[PDB]
Amino acid sequence: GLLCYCGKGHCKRGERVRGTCGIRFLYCCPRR
Repeated sequence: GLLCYCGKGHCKRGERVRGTCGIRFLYCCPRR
């Protein structure tokens, strides 16, 4: 989608990582 959210373990294709925001959670901002 087009909304940032904390990815578990790692973000998936389409999402851009922007740091971390939780235990084993990283900031993911998808553009699709």
